[PDB]
Amino acid sequence: TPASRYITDMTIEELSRDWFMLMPKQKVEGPLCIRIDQAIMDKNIMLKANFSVIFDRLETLILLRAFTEEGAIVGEISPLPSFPGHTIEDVKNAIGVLIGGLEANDNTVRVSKTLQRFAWGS
Repeated sequence: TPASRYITDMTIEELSRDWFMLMPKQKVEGPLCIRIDQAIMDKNIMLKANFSVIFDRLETLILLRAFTEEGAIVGEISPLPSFPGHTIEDVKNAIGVLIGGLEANDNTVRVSKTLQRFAWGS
């Protein structure tokens, strides 16, 4: 896919950084894996993603991560190697799950400008 149709909210370093969970929680929602640190509470969180776009919409997610204001990664949506292929509907469903999980822990959750434009929001 052309560079103009590849969205990169995250830097190479942000994509590849290991991250940590004091109290890990995992949910497989269709062909996507959702993970959260249940110990993270009372924070403002931003969802950021790297993904292709076509016809004005998200096409294929590479990776989405949840960042605190301090820039710590506290959550993730990742495609599963065992299920190649997902749709924007799968992605939206996963985003709903991650947002629900983080908000249950009294966090306030925002999504990036590009995620809002290409996937999240009616």
